[PDB]
Amino acid sequence: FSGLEAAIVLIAFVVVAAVFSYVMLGAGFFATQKSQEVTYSGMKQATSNLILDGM
Amino acid sequence: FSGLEAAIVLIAFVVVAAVFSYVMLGAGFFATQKSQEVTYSGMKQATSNLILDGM
Repeated sequence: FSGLEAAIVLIAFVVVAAVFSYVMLGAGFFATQKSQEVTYSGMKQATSNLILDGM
Repeated sequence: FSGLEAAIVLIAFVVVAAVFSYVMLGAGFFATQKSQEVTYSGMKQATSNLILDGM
């Protein structure tokens, strides 16, 4: 049994990690960038209120 | 140790979040829509007053 083949796999473990890492970050930024949008809209929802002024 | 399994869980963390998010919103709208009803009834409680007029 040789670690030469272990290397072959170790790539695969690392690569799928990096890809998941890659996407999760992308998934994550979008998560964040979405989380920001709802917040901006959220404040804009309340503060965009319009009012009847006087009689 | 592989992040492949971490993904499996990451779904679960997200899903229960979305379901809680889903329900909390539903719980929340009802909270609001209830909070509105008591207000409408609240003003209607005071303003629905009836009066004896004159002798």
